[PDB]
Amino acid sequence: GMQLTSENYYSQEANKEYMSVSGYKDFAGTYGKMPCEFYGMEKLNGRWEDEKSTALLVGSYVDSYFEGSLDQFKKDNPEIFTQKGELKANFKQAEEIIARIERDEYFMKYMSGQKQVIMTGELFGAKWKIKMDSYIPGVAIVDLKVMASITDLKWVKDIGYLDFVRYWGYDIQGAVYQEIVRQNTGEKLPFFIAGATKQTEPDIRIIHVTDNYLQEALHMVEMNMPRILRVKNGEVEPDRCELCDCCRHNRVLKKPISIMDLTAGI
Amino acid sequence: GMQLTSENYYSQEANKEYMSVSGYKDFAGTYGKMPCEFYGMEKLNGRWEDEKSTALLVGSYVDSYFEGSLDQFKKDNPEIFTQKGELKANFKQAEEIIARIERDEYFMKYMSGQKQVIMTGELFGAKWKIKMDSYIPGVAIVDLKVMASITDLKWVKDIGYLDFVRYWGYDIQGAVYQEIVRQNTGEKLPFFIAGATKQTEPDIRIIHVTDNYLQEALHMVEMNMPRILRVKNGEVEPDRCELCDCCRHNRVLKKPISIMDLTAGI
Amino acid sequence: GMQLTSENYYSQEANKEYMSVSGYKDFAGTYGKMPCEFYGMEKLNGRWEDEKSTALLVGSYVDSYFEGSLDQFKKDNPEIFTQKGELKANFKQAEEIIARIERDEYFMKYMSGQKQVIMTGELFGAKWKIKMDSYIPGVAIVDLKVMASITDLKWVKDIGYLDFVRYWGYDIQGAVYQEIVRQNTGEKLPFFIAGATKQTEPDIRIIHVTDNYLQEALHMVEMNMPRILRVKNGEVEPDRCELCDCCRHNRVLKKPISIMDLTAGI
Ligand SMILES: [Zn+2]
Ligand SMILES: [Zn+2]
Ligand SMILES: [Zn+2]
Repeated sequence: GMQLTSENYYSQEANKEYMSVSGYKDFAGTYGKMPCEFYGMEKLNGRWEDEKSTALLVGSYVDSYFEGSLDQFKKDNPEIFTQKGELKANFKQAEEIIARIERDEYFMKYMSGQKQVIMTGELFGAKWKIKMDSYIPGVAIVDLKVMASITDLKWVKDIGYLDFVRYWGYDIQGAVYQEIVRQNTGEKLPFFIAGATKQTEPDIRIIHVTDNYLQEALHMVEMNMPRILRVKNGEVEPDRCELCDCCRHNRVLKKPISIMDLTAGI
Repeated sequence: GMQLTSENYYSQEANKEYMSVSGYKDFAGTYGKMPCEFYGMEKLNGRWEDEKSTALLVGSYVDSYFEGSLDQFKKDNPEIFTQKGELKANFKQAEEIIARIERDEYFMKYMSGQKQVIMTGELFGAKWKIKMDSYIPGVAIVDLKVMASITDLKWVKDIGYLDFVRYWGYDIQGAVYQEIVRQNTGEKLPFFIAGATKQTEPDIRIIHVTDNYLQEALHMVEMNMPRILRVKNGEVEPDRCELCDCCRHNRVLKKPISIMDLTAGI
Repeated sequence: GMQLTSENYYSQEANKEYMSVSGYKDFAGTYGKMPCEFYGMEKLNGRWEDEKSTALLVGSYVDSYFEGSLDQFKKDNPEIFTQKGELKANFKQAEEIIARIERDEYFMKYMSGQKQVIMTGELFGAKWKIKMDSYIPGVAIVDLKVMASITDLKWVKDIGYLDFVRYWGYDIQGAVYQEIVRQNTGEKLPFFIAGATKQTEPDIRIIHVTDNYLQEALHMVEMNMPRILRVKNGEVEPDRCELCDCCRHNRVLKKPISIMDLTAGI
C-alpha cells in the first residue's frame, strides 16, 4: 500500500492505486459535464494532460494561501503573471476575495481546521483517497470553493432548476469525504462548502449539504462503480463521448456522417 | 425649500429633500433589476456609492455634448481616457452615435428643446425633482437614451415578452416627468424617448410612450410610495435583496445556509 | 455572356449577370439571418460593402492555403496582422486547424479535388455561377467550412432544434452546386461538407448532405426566385428588414414609433 504525501497525492501512480472523487467524475460525469470513459483512461495512462484553466488556478491560489504554500505555488505556476511581472487580473481578484473572507469571523471559523489533510479508505471495490481543505476533527469537513455564483440555478433536462451543489456533483464529494473520515475516525461528520464568488463584491456563504443528499449521491456512486472498475482494469473498451477535447484530438476519421448523426436523440 | 441647481441636483441633501425617478427605482425596482430597500437607504446615507459604469458614462458623455458641458465632463471623468491619452473605444463610438443622430433632421427636432431643465413638485406624500434632457415648452418632453437595442424583447416570468420601455420602467420616468410639468405648467405633454443604439450601425428611433402606459405606471408608483416613505423615514427597517453588491459588501454571516435556501421559491 | 475568372468572379458586373448562392441568400435569408431585399440591392449597386468579418477572413485564409494563393491573400488583407507584425490570434488558430486537418488521411481525400473550380448554368429564370472548394470529377463536390461548432443544435420557432446544415442553408448551397455541375457534366454528384471547428481541440467531420434534403431546398429556391427576379429587375421596390446595418445606415426618420411597433407580431 503506497504511503501518500502532499508531493505525490496527484501522481500517476497515486491515481492508479487510488480512486478519487475527481477520478470518479472523469468516468461518471456530473449534470454540468458529460461522462467520458476514454478521457478518464487517457488521463490515467498519462497520454492526456488538461490545459490548466483560469478557474482552477484561481481556486488553487486561494488553497495555497490558506496552507501557507503560496510562495511555492507561484514558483510552480509562472503563467499566473504577466510578462511585465504583475499578477494577472484574475489573481489580483483572488486576493480581493481572500481579504473579503478574512474579515468575516464566522466564515474564518470553518476555515480553521487542519489544512489539506490526506486520508485513505475502501469503498465499493477499490481503495480511495481524499484531501480536505479544512478538517476540524470531531466537528466538520469544510471545502472551499471559489465560483462565479452561489445563487444561480441551472436548468437540467427532465429535472428542471438545480442548485450548484447538486448540479456540479459536490454532493458526491461530500458523501465520499464523510464516509472515508468515518472509516478512519468512527465519527460521521457534517459537510459544509465555504463558498465565495468572483462577482465584483464577492458573495460569501457557508452551505451545509445535508446527509439526505449525501446518502442519495453515495448510492449513485455505488451503482456506477462496477462499470468504472471494469473499464479501469482493461476488462472492457472505454466509450468515447466524442464531445471533449481528448476525444477530438484522438479522432481518426474513416466514414462520413450525415444530418441523422447530428440530430440523433431529439 | 432647497433651491436646486445643476451643481447640486444630485447632492446628498438634494436627494434627502426630493424623491426622484431614480430614487424610486432604488426602492421599487424594475422588471430588469430587483428592488432593494437597504441599497436605497445606504445610497441616501452616503455609505454606498456605485462603481460608475461604462454604459452610464457613455450616456452622460452624450448628454454633456448636447448641453455644451463636454469640456467639464471630460475634466470630471478622466477614467474615460486611456493612459496614453486617447478616448477609450466606447467613447469613440459615442461620438459615432452623436454624428449619426446629427445627420437626421427629424430626430434633431426632438432634441431642440431646453437642455437639462430642472422642475419640482409634490406627489403621493413627498416633494419630487426631475431633470429633462430636451423640453419643448407646450409641446413635448424628450429623453435621450443610448442603449444596446431598441427592438430586443425580454422574457418576464408569468408576463412573457416585454418591450424595453416597460421592461426598464421608462414608463415610470415618463409618467412622473409629465405630471410634474403639469403641476408647474398646467399643460399635459406627450413623452418621447429619443433612442440610439450601440450596434455597429446605430439604430435610431423616436418612440412615443402613450398616456395609457404612463397612467398605469403612475398608478403603480402610487401603490408603492407609502411603503417607500415608511422606510426612508426610519419608521421601519429596510429589507435587503441580498443579491446586489451593497448587500454583499455589508453581509456578516452568523449561520449556515443549506440547499433549501438556494431553491426556495421554485 | 461574360467569361468568369478567379480575378473577376466576385466583381460587381459578375454579380449582376449571375445569380449566386450568396446572392440568393441576401434576398431570401436563412434560419440564421432574416431576408432583406434592400440589402441585396444595395450590395449589387455597390452602395453598400460589408465590414469584412473575422469569421469570413479565417475561412478565406484556409481556402487560400489549399489553393496555394496564401501569399497574395496576406498581401490583399493586411488587417489580419497586428501592428507589431504578427498574425492575430484567430489566424494563428487557423493554422492550428489546418495542421489538424492535414494529419487526417480520410479528410485529406475529400480535399484532394480541383481547387476553386468555377462553373455556370441556368435555373429558374437567371444565369447562375458557382465556385467549389474541392471538386472531384465524377465523384464528389466538397465544401470546406470552418465554424464554431458542428454538433450544436439551434432552436427555430415552430420547427424546434435544427442541425447547422439546415439552419444556415448549406442545404441550398449543396442543391445548386449539384444541379449546376449536372448541367455541365451530366453527372449528379453527392455533396459533402468538410467541417472543422474553432474549439480548442478542433472537431473534424466529413458530413454527407443527402439528396432528399438537397431536393427540398432546391424546391424552396424555385418558389422564391420569381419574387427575387422581380426585385433585381427594378420591377418592384425592395422591402427593408429594418434590422440590418444597411437598413440602419439608410434610415431617414419621418415619424414616431410607439410600443405597439416594438411588440407587433408577439
Ligand atoms: Zn470524450
Ligand atoms: Zn440588495
Ligand atoms: Zn435590412
